[PDB]
This record gives sequence, structure tokens and C-alpha cells, in this order.
Amino acid sequence: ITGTSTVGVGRGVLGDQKNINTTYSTYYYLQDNTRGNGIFTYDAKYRTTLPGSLWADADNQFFASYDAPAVDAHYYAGVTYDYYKNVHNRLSYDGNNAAIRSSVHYSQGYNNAFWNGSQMVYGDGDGQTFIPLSGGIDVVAHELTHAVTDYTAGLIYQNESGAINEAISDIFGTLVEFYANKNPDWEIGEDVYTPGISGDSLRSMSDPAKYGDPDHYSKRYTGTQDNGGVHINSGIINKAAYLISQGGTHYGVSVVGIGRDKLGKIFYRALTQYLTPTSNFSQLRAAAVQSATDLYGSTSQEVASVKQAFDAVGVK
Ligand SMILES: [Ca+2]
Ligand SMILES: [Ca+2]
Ligand SMILES: [Ca+2]
Ligand SMILES: [Ca+2]
Ligand SMILES: [Zn+2]
Repeated sequence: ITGTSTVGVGRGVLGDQKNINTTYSTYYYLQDNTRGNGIFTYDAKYRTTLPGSLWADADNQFFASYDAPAVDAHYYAGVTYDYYKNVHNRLSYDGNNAAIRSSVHYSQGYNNAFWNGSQMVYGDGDGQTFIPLSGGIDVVAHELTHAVTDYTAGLIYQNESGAINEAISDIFGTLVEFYANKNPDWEIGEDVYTPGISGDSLRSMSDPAKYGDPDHYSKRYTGTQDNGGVHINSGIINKAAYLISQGGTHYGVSVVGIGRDKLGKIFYRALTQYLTPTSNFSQLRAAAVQSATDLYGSTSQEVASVKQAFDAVGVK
């Protein structure tokens, strides 16, 4: 809507207070005009019809329990936009400042969040397995990254290309978490997963096997479930990414870590310049090696570490 840009205040899912960019026109709307073509957050009102209604508030104060998921979806979408713009010089998910839209309170007791090809959608969780999904910055960044992938490499969501698609979302979801410096770690979804259990997460990049996911190509899932194991086999790539950044010895192969910033530069270049819709793990290795070569030279430590990391997880 057309209005005056202002700043409101509210509390997120985890009870933390934060300022959010809003727009005033009779009501105060969750519309941030400071980032690209704007960030819009909608209320799906427990229904499944999308996008729902643009979030309207009477006083620009968002401290009601019902407001929490909206506050975080709006705020974290902004942080993710900032990461891509400041770190990778990318304007929104399409590279042309496309408006970012999110809907919260989708369905009832919905333990899922997703990118539907046009916008992000967040369930409230059932209160047991998940609390409102937008409360996790790595969750929000994971979802917005699916949009980035769709506009660039276009990795098909099935088998190996799909596992790469998933890993890319986990990798950048984690890098955004570190960017925001919000209790960063190499775990996925820890802030909104199982509120009754502390110390766990949905997936682990540092040790995928902790939750039963493969950490070596020899242990890859070859079945048909989960679109060919896209959320399972992503563990193989997540482990490789973790090793490239942090280093370590995995299955007898030693990797010298080169840091998170270089990891991000290498994978972003691979995603935007070399990967294609049908790329498999072997092609990802080639793309990553070429990207590191472009950026640091064929005889650099960076290229060496990328090769070692993929050797460690069995991807040739
Ligand atoms: Ca209010
Ligand atoms: Ca964390
Ligand atoms: Ca995390
Ligand atoms: Ca938990
Ligand atoms: Zn995903």
C-alpha cells in the first residue's frame, strides 16, 4: 500500500524485542520500504489460502502473542536481504529487487515452512515438534535461499540436484545466522525445534550422522522417499561445506579450513555461474573447484581445501 515509512517495535517468537520497518496509512502495515521493492508480511489466519491479508496493526506496537511470528518473519527477511546485498552484491532473490512476501499463521499446527514459487510460508508448529517456524533465522534464510536458487541454478528438486538445492539452503541459512551473530552454530533449526528438548536440532552440518543423515557418499540414500532423499543426502554436502570452512579430519582425510567468508564466496559463485538444473554431486565438486580457482588461483590453499573436503565425503 501507499503510505509513510516508519518504525515500529515488537517481540519475536523467542520473546526478544526488536524494531521493524512498517508503513503508515490509517493502519500500520508490515511493509518495509527500505529494502528493494519492499518486504511484505501477511496474515494467513490459520487458513491455507495465500497470501492472506497484508498485516495491519492499529498502534505500531507488536507485543501480542499472535504478532510474534509476523515480527520475526518480517525482521529476518530483512536481515537475509541485507546479507545478500552487502556480502554478495545481490539485490533480492531475483537480482532485481523483487518484493519479498511472507505469510504466517498458515494452517493449524503446521510443522513446516516453504517457498511456493512466489512467496515464503510459515506454519505455527504444533508446539511439540516446532514452535512458529519464522522464529529461526536459519529457517527464514533457508527458505529465501530456495528462491535465490530458483532464479539462478534452478536445481531440480529431486535426487542429487535436489540434495544440492537443500544443502545450498542450509549453507546460506547458516551463513546468514553467523552474519546476524544470533547465537550462531552449524546446526539447523535449533531455535524452533522441540521446545521441550534443549541442545538438539533438525539437522547438523558439523555432524550429519548425529541425526542419522549420511556424511559420506558411500552412505547415500538411494530410495524414492523424500523426492529421492533431498533432505537426507544434503548431509553429504553440508559436511563438505563445514569442512571447507572449519577444517578437520573426516574418514582419514585431513582438510585445512579456510573460513566462512571464503566458503560463502566459493559457493555463491558456483551457484550463480556454474551449476545447472540437473547438476549432480560430481558436477558440484567441479563447480566449486572452478569457483575457488577463479577467485584464488589454481595453486591456492583454497582450491586445495575444496578438493580435500570433497575427497573426505567421497565425492569424486
Ligand atoms: Ca498493536
Ligand atoms: Ca543458533
Ligand atoms: Ca542454526
Ligand atoms: Ca529443541
Ligand atoms: Zn529446503
